[PDB]
Amino acid sequence: DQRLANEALKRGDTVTAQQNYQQLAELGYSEAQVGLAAQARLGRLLAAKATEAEHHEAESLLKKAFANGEGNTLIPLAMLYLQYPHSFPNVNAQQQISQWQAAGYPEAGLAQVLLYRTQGTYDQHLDDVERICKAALNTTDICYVELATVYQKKQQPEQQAELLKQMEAGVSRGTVTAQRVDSVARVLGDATLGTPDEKTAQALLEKIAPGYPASWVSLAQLLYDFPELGDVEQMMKYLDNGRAADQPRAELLLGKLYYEGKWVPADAKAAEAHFEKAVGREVAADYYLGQIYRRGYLGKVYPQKALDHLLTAARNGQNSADFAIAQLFSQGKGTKPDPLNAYVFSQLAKAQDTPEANDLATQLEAPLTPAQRAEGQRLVQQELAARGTLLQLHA
Ligand SMILES: [Cl-]
Repeated sequence: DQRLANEALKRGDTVTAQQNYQQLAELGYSEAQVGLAAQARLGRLLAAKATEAEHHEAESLLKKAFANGEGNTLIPLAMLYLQYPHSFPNVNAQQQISQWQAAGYPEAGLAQVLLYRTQGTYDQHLDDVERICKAALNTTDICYVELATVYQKKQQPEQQAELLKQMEAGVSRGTVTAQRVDSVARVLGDATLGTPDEKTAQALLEKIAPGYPASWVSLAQLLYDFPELGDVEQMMKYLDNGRAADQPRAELLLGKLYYEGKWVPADAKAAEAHFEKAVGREVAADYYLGQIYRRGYLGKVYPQKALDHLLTAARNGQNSADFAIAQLFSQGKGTKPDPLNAYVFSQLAKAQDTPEANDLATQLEAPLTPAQRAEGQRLVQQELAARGTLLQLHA
């Protein structure tokens, strides 16, 4: 039935677009850089708002303002196509972006880079990235992050030192902010990108933390990932600096420490205490509080709390909560099993697109009859709809 399958696809663009935003933000991209900043204002508001009517109203509103020399319309349009392709059968984003590059539009290369990042082909075009970004570097500060990424994957130490000096030189001249430097540093401290320059990442971070406090968290997180160049003494210092600056993520990582007890003696109620303070400021809090209640870590197991907090996180964009809610309903260990919910949530976790999620979704659909599967699939979409359709503060 290509009727619903083509409905499930449009709702899959929706969860995938949210994840792409979160990953671009984590990486350092500003809202301007990801296309979130008359027909111009409107067509842009709509594209990043939405129903398939708004996606199409957005396209046209943008496509027009474009022809009429309205800057800040190309990135917004490219994101629309890249984030909801199943809403645009008429378009082939890559060709569209290839046209704009040929035309000479300044923001084309950036659009082209957002392309490799959204579709997942980055590693195949490190050369094209390098080229696009060397040319836009003095006009698009996010390119410092992309070149540092390239020089990390291409394992090119020399080019990185030149880049870093260009970046420092720009700090001196006032053309580079502390957030860029922080982002570049986190690139240098990414064991995933190849051969990390952790110490350089540290030198960079320490200079900027006093005035860009999110760096205390980056520093703490940098020790966690390279445990061998700082003591619990430091860790706890960077974290204190973080707590003092009012950085909710400081509470988050601190509670994670007492949760895995690999840096300090595993302590159950302390972590809950710490994660609790990030609740409402960091979606992961709800997720880490959900695990504790699922694994019964506080000596005992609390089913309804675990679901409650795990669902909240899943409904707020947490890419791992649905997977967990699946495990909660299947592994027993305190929680009575429920095959249907297990399925529905392992299917929702599939949308996050991970082998782990695939591997779990096939095991949990195995127990269902063809009717239950169609029922559960009915629930999957009902639930995705609700998320799309969607506060209170303490003190
Ligand atoms: Cl990457």
